[PDB]
Amino acid sequence: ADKELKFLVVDDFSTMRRIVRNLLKELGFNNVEEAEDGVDALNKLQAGGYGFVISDWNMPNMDGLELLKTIRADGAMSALPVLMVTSEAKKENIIAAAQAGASGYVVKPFTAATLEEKLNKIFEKLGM
Ligand code: BEF
Ligand code: BEF
Ligand SMILES: [Mn+2]
Ligand SMILES: [Mn+2]
Repeated sequence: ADKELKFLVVDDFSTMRRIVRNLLKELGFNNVEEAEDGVDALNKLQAGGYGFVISDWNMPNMDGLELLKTIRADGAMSALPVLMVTSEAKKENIIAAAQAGASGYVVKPFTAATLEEKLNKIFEKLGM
């Protein structure tokens, strides 16, 4: 994928954002911004430029399922890749997110290999 692709990484806790930012760096993506909830995220996204979203689920103000839904229902960003990265591991949660249009779904805790594999699966599916 284009190493200039701009990422938005969303989670209400810094620890996970920091893990993801560093992994993306390892992979060669340095264009990376962070948000703390779904509202914060939409704000940054509306500022334009983003090519990929990685997002947590449980967050105040707007959770990640709502953020995913919002993104997919906006005409300007409806096809934006959205990778869920979350502690929610129940099959019903995965169904809900998949049905809502998730590009992928990774369960915390995750290894560096898992994140890289799931990211690449999305690249390949979208011809990126
Ligand atoms: F807070 Be997340 F859903 F792990
Ligand atoms: F927008 Be969803 F994928 F129906
Ligand atoms: Mn924090
Ligand atoms: Mn959270």
